[PDB]
Amino acid sequence: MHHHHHHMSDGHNGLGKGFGDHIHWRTLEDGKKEAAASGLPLMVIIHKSWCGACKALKPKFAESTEISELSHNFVMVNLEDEEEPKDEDFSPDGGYIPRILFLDPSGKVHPEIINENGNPSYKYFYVSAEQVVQGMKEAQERLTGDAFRKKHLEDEL
Repeated sequence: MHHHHHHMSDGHNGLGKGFGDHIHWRTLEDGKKEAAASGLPLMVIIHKSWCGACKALKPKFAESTEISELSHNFVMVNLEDEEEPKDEDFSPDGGYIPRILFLDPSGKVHPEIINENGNPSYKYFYVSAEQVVQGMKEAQERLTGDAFRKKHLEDEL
């Protein structure tokens, strides 16, 4: 912030529209408004330069036809250089440019949830709907309702 204030532009905004359909790009608008009631976290998938998670998803993630309905589990967001944020929201526990990022219901990216099915030196990196779907069908049960943070924080008794 310098002096003026910004809120929204509403006009140009691209997203997951060449891989599956409506999944990791539903948008924070519908994802947040709904993430409040039902209470579901988001999966901000970001990809910059070349990007393989977008090309591989096209032929296979195109299978997300079922993932189009599975979204009832939660909602994600896909951004690119067009709206590249200025924080870990694009790359937390890594240096790539940009990869998949799971975050808390509200839009708070955190290196807490990655792609366990990914490579052993990338994690967040995605290259197949098969994995993003297991991480979808999984985190959707634990990541939602703070059911991922082990269990409790304290008690003493």
